[PDB]
Amino acid sequence: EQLTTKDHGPVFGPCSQLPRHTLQKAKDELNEREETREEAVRELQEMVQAQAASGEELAVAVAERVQEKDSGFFLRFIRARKFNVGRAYELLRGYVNFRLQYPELFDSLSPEAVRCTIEAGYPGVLSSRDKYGRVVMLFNIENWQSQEITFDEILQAYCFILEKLLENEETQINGFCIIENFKGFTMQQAASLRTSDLRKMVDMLQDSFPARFKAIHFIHQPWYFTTTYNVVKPFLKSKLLERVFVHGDDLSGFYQEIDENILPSDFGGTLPKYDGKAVAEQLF
Repeated sequence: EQLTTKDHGPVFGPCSQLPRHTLQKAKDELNEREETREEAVRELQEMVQAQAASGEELAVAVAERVQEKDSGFFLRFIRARKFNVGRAYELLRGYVNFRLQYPELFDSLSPEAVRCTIEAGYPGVLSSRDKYGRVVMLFNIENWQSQEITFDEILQAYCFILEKLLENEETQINGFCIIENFKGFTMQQAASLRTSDLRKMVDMLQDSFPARFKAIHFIHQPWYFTTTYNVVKPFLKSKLLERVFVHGDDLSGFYQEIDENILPSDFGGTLPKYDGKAVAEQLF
């Protein structure tokens, strides 16, 4: 403990120094400041082609994609799998396979139409970090219409946001956190959700991206939220299922994990209404 919300660096912009005992926090997940990082990428890079040498359909496609990638990129998968070369490659397999499982998020991906979804605040990105230093994700279901914005467009925006925020080294070491504001979650929206869309989102959150989702928060959800929850519930692994938190209207243990002071007005915070325009501009 003994850490404030301002004891951390910035989001969005790629980092510079690794201080604030986050490098020590990194060391607390099997990291060493020394010769580890350098060769680990090399050991992975060597592994990527070595397993592709067997002529396996996926392993080749894996080596096909990352053939033109930088050293920092491969280190993401190392910091994601607590510095384990084997585990890191398995994540990379699930990484590539995710694009193969779902091409509707990476095919005709025009960056011009994506920003329009981000500026709509879907999903939202808190410009500040939590008391643990994680990128707090935002999503307000109130007044959301599926006919205007597809569930897939959200994930497309979700991916791009994840693709770029993981440049920041402190994000890789601290992780992420999503806030789901289900105040305006009507039964009309409940039924209009496709089960395949939920699998699509869960397949993202699990074993695909080098991110450390450390908490999921649901607020102001109705009495019938458990209906949708129990359908997703089988999709979740034990690791993530235990990281999902439902509060309702009793936020007695909510404003400890996520400080109110850094929260928008949309999420019971002191800050003004979430602005998707300004956040999207910092991206591009």
